[PDB]
Amino acid sequence: PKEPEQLRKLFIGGLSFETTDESLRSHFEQWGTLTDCVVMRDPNTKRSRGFGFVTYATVEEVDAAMNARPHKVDGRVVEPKRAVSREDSQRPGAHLTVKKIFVGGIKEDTEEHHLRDYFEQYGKIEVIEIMTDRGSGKKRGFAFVTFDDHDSVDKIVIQKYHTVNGHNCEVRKAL
Ligand SMILES: CC(=O)Nc1ccccc1O
Repeated sequence: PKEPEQLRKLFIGGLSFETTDESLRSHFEQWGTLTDCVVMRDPNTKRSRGFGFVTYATVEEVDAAMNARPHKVDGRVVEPKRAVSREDSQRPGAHLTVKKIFVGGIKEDTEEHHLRDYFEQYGKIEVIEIMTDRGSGKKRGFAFVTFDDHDSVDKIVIQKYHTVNGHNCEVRKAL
């Protein structure tokens, strides 16, 4: 069946105030079937709030849209982000826009190439830090991976599971 709708939505910030439901749809339909497309407006003035959202039919279409960034919509470069699927209890509905993940549960036998070979298919990697003990140099069993862009992290933390070097890993957004 269909992927959950929350995982098919893109919040689009930085809209031109002239962008409409129709012009936002004409732009983003280039990368897939849109089941929803709305510009947020003031309830009294109808003036744009400067953001909106689009819902694609599939997650692959969301990927296609994010891979086609930067998006210039009605003359303005906009800021698409996947919808918050797991929120911070203290900042409900806020996207924590970061480029770095914590990867835990990798034990002492996981090396840099294990992490790179796995995570490079989510995005362009800039830093891999396998954490070692300050006193002994022994591996501590966790790592940080820094990407060049936040959408890689968003794709990663949406997954229920990550298997790296045969280990079932815990992955979360970092700093
Ligand atoms: C807190 C936060 O930024 N959550 C989030 C955002 C995008 C995709 C998945 C997520 O869990």
